[PDB]
Amino acid sequence: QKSLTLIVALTTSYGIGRSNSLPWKLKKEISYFKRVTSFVPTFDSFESMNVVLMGRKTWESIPLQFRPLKGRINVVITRNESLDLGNGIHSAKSLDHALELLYRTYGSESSVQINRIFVIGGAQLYKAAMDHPKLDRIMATIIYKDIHCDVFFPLKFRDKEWSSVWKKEKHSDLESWVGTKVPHGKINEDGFDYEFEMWTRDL
Ligand SMILES: NC(=O)C1=CN([C@@H]2O[C@H](COP(=O)(O)OP(=O)(O)OC[C@H]3O[C@@H](n4cnc5c(N)ncnc54)[C@H](OP(=O)(O)O)[C@@H]3O)[C@@H](O)[C@H]2O)C=CC1
Ligand SMILES: Nc1nc(N)c2nc(CN3c4ccccc4C=Cc4ccccc43)cnc2n1
Repeated sequence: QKSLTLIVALTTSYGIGRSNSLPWKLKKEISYFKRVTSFVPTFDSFESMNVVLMGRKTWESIPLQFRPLKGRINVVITRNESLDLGNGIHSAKSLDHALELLYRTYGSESSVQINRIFVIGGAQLYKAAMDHPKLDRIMATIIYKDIHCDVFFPLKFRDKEWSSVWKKEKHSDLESWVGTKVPHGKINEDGFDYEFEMWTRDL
């Protein structure tokens, strides 16, 4: 069971969504998201691919022109065996089942190898990922504007109460893990000030 990575864009009040949608239109954040979930270190095996895990509500909210996230192995978690109708859209009862589907489906008899696993969201899938003993990384984008949302991140990993578990890494570590250079400091895109951060937990 490889390490799990959580990627999220949230306000300072931990808000992450409004009405099954995003209360903001950031063009530079979305590019970060894609490169991060799509990047694979050269040294790893040649047929290495990434996986993005997502909840059901998060998958139905992505416009058909966008989903499924290309260049990545897509898995939808659902406590319901319903029709996904995909080009191979895997679905599992939980994080642990999803990981089991991957290892079984992708391995020796595969011409496709699993690289990094990303939990791309959904409040409910976040809490599950936060409770999992394998999550160890959190790629966070902080919107410095207390926008009005109605969906929030479960754990306040940036507050004091958790400061002994979650440690924010320097930007040099944030860039190396991503293999490329990324904007250091605030970024003001259309009256929004946000920045990238990477937090690591001890296992
Ligand atoms: N800003 C950001 O970074 C992100 C924001 N979002 C936002 O999140 C909101 C969607 O709401 P939310 O309901 O929280 O979305 P979720 O992605 O958490 O989806 C929840 C649904 O996913 C399945 N699911 C979730 N957790 C589990 C679990 N632990 N075990 C098994 N199955 C599970 C369910 O199946 P079932 O339906 O069958 O019960 C459940 O109804 C939207 O506003 C969306 O835009 C999403 C991703 C990123
Ligand atoms: N850093 C980071 N982390 C995330 N988890 C993340 N989630 C999203 C969510 N969004 C959604 C969500 C709800 C409604 C619309 C919509 C539109 C487009 C897309 C496209 C691809 C993936 C998500 C998504 C956006 N930006 C993110 N940034």
